[PDB]
Amino acid sequence: SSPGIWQLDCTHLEGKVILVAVHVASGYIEAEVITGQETAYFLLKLAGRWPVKTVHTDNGSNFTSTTVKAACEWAGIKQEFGIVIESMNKELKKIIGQVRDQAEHLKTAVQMAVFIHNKKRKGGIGGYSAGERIVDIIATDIET
Amino acid sequence: SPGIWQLDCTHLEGKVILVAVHVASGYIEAEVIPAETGQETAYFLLKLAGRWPVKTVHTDNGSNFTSTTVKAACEWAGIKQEFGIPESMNKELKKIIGQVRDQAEHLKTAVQMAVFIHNKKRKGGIGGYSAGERIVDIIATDIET
Ligand SMILES: Cc1ccc2oc(C#Cc3cccc(C(=O)NCCOCCOCCNC(=O)c4cccc(C#Cc5oc6ccc(C)cc6c5CC(=O)O)c4)c3)c(CC(=O)O)c2c1
Repeated sequence: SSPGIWQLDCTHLEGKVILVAVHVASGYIEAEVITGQETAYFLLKLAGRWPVKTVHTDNGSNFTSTTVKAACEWAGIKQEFGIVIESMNKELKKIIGQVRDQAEHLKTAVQMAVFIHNKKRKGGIGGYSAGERIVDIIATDIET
Repeated sequence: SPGIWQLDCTHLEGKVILVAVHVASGYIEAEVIPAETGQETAYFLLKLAGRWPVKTVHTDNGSNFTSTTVKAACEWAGIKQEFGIPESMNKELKKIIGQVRDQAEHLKTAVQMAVFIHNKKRKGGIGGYSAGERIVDIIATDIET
């Protein structure tokens, strides 16, 4: 339920690395091609617009980065180890496939792929998209 | 004022800060972008419209109308561009950056630090809702239809 849990993981394509944050409760994601500085900055930018409370990671890299440790402290985020995404860096890989032609730089193509994911109906028809649903989840938690 | 944004450039430490403002909420998003308005300005908006609903984008100078790349980005993402930007958040954003500038090496971070603060403060102490609170309520509301 919690409106501010996320997962974080990397994924590689065309030699460059793609950091991916997924809001678990909704499936809304954000991504970017990238250091621990980069991730720290990435997280700072993310915490600065969504409720980013706890970040789950599946390896130890992030718990060694000084800046990251400084970012979470500054923004008030709990790193957690432990844990949807492998089912979801493959869709992103799929969508990036259909757009890579449209983009000079890989980095535009990811954001295109991001665009698609958050805008399309999660159900393929009717209901909400992920971008709508994250907003809905958050709206319902403040009025608490 | 559902998906209406306003766009502007601000300057400090010999760098260019692009600033997107959601009109009805005061919600802001910014980034360090080149003097040249073009590819990276188009990239900024693509990411922006991936995060939020973005239908219209106002400006009151011609820079955003000079770039082939920006025109395609708005075309690709379904945005509308309109001249005339009918705000001064740049006044207080620079104040906060000045406040938090010591706590980071890169101006970049300080900016995102200031962005963070501007969008999260109010309902604070009393207040009612911050920009970030306001944008979410506006959007969640509109989706009702
Ligand atoms: C407490 C705490 C917490 C967290 C923290 O974190 C950090 C950090 C950091 C850091 C790390 C390393 C470098 C730098 C840096 O100094 N950084 C300079 C500048 O950085 C800003 C700019 O960054 C580069 C972005 N550049 C682009 O995006 C780009 C470039 C070129 C082209 C394009 C494009 C496009 C595009 O768009 C389109 C849209 C639509 C369509 C149809 C087409 C297109 C196209 C074209 C295409 O089709 O391809 C984009 C900063 C700190 C800092 C500290 O520890 O004290 C910190 C501290």
